[PDB]
Amino acid sequence: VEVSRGLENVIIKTTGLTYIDGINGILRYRGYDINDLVNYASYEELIHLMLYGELPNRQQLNQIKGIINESFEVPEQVISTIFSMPRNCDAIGMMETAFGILASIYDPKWNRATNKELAVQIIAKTATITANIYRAKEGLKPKIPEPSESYAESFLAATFGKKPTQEEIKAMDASLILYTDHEVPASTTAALVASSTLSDMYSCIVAALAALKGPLHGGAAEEAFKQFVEIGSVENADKWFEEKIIKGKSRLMGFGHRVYKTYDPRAKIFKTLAKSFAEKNENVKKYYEIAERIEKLGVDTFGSKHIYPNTDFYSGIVFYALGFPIYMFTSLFALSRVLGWLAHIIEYVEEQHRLIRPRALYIGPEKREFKPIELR
Amino acid sequence: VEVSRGLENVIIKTTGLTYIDGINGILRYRGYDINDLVNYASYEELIHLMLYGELPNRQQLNQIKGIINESFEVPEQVISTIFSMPRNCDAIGMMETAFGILASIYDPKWNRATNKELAVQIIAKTATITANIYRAKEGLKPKIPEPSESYAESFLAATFGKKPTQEEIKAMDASLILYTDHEVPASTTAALVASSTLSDMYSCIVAALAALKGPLHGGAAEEAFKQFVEIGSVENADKWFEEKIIKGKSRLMGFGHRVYKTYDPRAKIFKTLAKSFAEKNENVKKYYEIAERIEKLGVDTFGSKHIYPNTDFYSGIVFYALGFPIYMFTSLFALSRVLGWLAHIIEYVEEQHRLIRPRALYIGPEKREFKPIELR
Repeated sequence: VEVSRGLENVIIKTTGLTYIDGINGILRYRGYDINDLVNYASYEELIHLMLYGELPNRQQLNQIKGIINESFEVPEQVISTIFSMPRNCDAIGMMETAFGILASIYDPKWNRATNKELAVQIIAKTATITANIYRAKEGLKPKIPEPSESYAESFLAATFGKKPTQEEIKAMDASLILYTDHEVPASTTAALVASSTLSDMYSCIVAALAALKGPLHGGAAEEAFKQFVEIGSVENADKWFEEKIIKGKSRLMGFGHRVYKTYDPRAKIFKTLAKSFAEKNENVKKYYEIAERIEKLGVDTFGSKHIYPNTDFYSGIVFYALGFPIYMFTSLFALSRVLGWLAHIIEYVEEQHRLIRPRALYIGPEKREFKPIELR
Repeated sequence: VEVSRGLENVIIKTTGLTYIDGINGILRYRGYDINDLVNYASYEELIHLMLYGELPNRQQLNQIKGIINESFEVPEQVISTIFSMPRNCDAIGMMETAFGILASIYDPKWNRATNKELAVQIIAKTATITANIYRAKEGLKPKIPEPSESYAESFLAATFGKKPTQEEIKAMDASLILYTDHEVPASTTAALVASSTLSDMYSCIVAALAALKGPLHGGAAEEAFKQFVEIGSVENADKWFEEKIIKGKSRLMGFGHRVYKTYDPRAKIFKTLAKSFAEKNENVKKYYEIAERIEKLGVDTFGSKHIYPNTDFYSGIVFYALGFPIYMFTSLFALSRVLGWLAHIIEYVEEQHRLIRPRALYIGPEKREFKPIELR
């Protein structure tokens, strides 16, 4: 059948946002190397870059921060609902629920004059919701993010109930930049489908989150890090890799091959972040050194011309090093990638709008005569 | 660059479920004409047809009813959250939120031994949720649906707190059949996109609902019906048509279709339902007679361009006759179409599964060197 499997070849839209050069292994947001953005900019500046199109001057940057800092509070029903949930609920399930309530209560209209500012407001509230989903699942009380010197600091402070170190803040800021956008996976796709009907911006995120909740999209950092936990020690790495992978059959996690020819540039930066925490904390070093050895084995026994660690291979270690339990890892992706979701759907609605409605190909039965039940 | 915008020519899957002949105006579910199903069957029989593939015998039909009747309960979090939201919230907002809570608390695994039975349970709870959304918005007390001789009766009784008449039960059962499936609109697309990541069934419905909440997909029954409310009386119909439609060149809502080039077979059946209610109720008759006259002017004007009454033209008058306020019309569509959503994602996951990841075409800025903030 002439089905577009996985929509693999299908260009669902154009974008001015993000460009992957898989051959040279370089990733750019709006023309800027992600290495420069991480090294010399910040999540707030990237927010302005993706939504408005250029890096912000001081005054524009201060306008971004001002919106964020006045936008952390969410409706009481969001918080009460989050904290009434059973504490073992999937964090993405809680997030999609939270965003349904945001939709129902704010129910923003689409409008060129305000879409960008709305997106910055949503980004603020995504921090509030993520931080308190952790706190809920831990059986703590709620804590709304408060204005501080950075978005990343405001988020971490609310999450953990104390002032983060400067190293923590920088790593978190880096992580928000690192996962802001890349390809058009099912979540971004779901968001675009919702935006094509002009469903409100919050509900477009609901759709994205609903797709991300699936284990073939969500869950990657979790599964990769769980390898290192199982291995337990660097001394154990070589045996584990032998009797699980080589004479095994179901394979290792956290390696890619499809997008980049040699190495994912994001993956490279997560590794450097992990490594930096490792020379400060023994438990982080233990997982980092395990990870390193598996990397060598995995690239050797599979060819370097082929595979590389993807972002998921070291991201969990950074997340762990920041204090986050494994059950938050996918949520920390969502916290970052929501910028890309927002930038993409605004791009679509304002510049390329078209209702999405694909075909099904009917097979299955030809016309038949109705048959009463006694005769069935 | 006029790429695959809208995905209109993309085949996203095959289906055994629904056949449409737009030339002769024929709709079939698994080979059976929609007229036979409405006239001689029931929603429970259609549930079994769509999910299991055939009309059920008495034993199989009793199994469907047994699952339904034991599955109306929802987590108390659902009630708590629904009833805590502002009474003016959009019903699909409230529904997408409710389904986020179900996904969080049930979090069902995909399993081909249980997927179909889980679908029936979800259909049970959709009635509970839709009934209580009505109740919340009217500041009424929650009420869970109870076992009864039929799904339509159980839904109607919970909603209005009163035993429905046999005509009401029959009209509701017909409605559930009539809107069960058709083409692959944005809601069905969003559910498929989520199912492609193996996101849990409830979250796949979450996704559908987020797409449905947009006014370019949801809201069609409401807008068509509101024409008649605005017309006010049958005597005013000709004046209104000439002013709004002929001179104002506005679109006649409830007319036209991408595939039907004759009368929507669904519109014929809704009309006959409306007709019957009209002869026993004066308020319904008022709107029916208005709708009749508009239909005549509409056909005279547009018939020659193969533009005819579609399924949304008469549906709202039916929902009105059943006692439903206008703000519930699209929810009642969701209540029916969920069978189609579920049938489609089960087909996809069990028989056609492929992770979905379309492409974006990069235009936008060439590579450029970082620019410190003082130079911006």
